[PDB]
Amino acid sequence: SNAMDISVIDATKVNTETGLHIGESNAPVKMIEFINVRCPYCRKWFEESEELLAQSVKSGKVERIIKLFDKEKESLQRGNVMHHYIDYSAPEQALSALHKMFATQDEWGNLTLEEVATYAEKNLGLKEQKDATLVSAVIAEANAAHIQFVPTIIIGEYIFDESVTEEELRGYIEK
Repeated sequence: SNAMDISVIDATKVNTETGLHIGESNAPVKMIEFINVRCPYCRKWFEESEELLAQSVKSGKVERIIKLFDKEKESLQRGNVMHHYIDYSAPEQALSALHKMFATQDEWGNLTLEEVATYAEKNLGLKEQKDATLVSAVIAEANAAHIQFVPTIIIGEYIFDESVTEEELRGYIEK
């Protein structure tokens, strides 16, 4: 859906500190991604951008800052559980985990919250490690920036979502 109001969102209120960092810390282009791993629109964003972002990260052009936004909507609460199995100490492994979570989204996305935890543990081999401060920091940051929906992707003043084309994404990265 057309939901964001890019005019209401305040891209000056987001930061490149909180969240999962993928790529070089000194990469010039900072890509901020508010996502929830149960969201199918976030799934679309992740799959359609996978190759371009992997190359951009590898080439040193882009650093991604992935902000796992725990959400209130009943369905997305399943994603919240998964967000707490992310190992922030091992970013490359965390990105791999996000990829597996998205690939299995329909399998765990419709389970009870307790069963999502069991799936993370038994089916994905993950360990619970909620960082309450980080979780709250992402919610507070989204609130400051008037970001209610996912995915919300921000590069500087440019605010977009899963509807972005790969040509448009290249355009935003290149300026």
